[PDB]
Amino acid sequence: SGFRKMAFPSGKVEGCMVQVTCGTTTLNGLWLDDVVYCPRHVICTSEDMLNPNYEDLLIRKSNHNFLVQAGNVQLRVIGHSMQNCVLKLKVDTANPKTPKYKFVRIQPGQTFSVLACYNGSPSGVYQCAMRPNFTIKGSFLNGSCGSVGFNIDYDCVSFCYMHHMELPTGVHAGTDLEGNFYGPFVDRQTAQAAGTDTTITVNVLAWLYAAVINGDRWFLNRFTTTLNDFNLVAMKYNYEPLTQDHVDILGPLSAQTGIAVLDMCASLKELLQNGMNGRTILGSALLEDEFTPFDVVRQCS
Ligand SMILES: [Cl-]
Repeated sequence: SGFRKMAFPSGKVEGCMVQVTCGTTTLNGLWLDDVVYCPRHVICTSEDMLNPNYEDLLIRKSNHNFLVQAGNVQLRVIGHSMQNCVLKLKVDTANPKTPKYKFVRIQPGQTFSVLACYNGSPSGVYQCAMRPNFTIKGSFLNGSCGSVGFNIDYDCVSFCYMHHMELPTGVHAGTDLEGNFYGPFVDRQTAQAAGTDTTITVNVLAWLYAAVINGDRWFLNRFTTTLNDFNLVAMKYNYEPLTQDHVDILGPLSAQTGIAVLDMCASLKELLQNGMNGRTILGSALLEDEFTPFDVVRQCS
């Protein structure tokens, strides 16, 4: 029983975290085999933050300009290259703690664990979702850059996020591990801001299924709705459209609870129109949208 925001165990990722210094800028790097991955803005100075030419800035750098520290052990940089907004520092030593890994880009609405790090040192681990507007509501202080987001399947670490910046609303923007930004964000100083965000409808439904599995069923009702009649109410409350594919993904939760997806949709519509009336679901007074169908199955089986 119970339902918590649950992160993947962080051990496999902890072994990969390193400190990277260029001039007076220190941030975090990810050390897999003989490569260290970090935000390219590590080569930036306060002078050129407005419109850096990273190609120019990188060409003016030497291997020896990069200080890489795994604990107290310096790593010698024997090569550097840019891949999109990420820096690749070739080092002379392969990380003996390199887990089975890959670089996977995730979809908005999907969740991942963040290992928040300072000076190559892990500080904490928490669950995040990629928001529909391609920001994450992270918890990050100065020096958190290069902190990574990941999922673990079996032995395999799927890296999906590297942290680059905080936007004016206090939300976070970053890249995949190939250095391509999530959303329209750029690693330069502009008026860029998070666009209007929406609620991840399929996740809210997965969470109502988690509640039913955990004996919360006060929000259930006898009514059903059509996919299109639901979507007409969703749109009004700034909820993402629900697709047949979403209905099909909820199938295993439908079956386990014997509540039809379009049945649970009638509950959600009721909850959107009338609120909670001072009641709670799984210890929340809001509709939670940062648990996927997978997260619910994983924790509620
Ligand atoms: Cl995904």
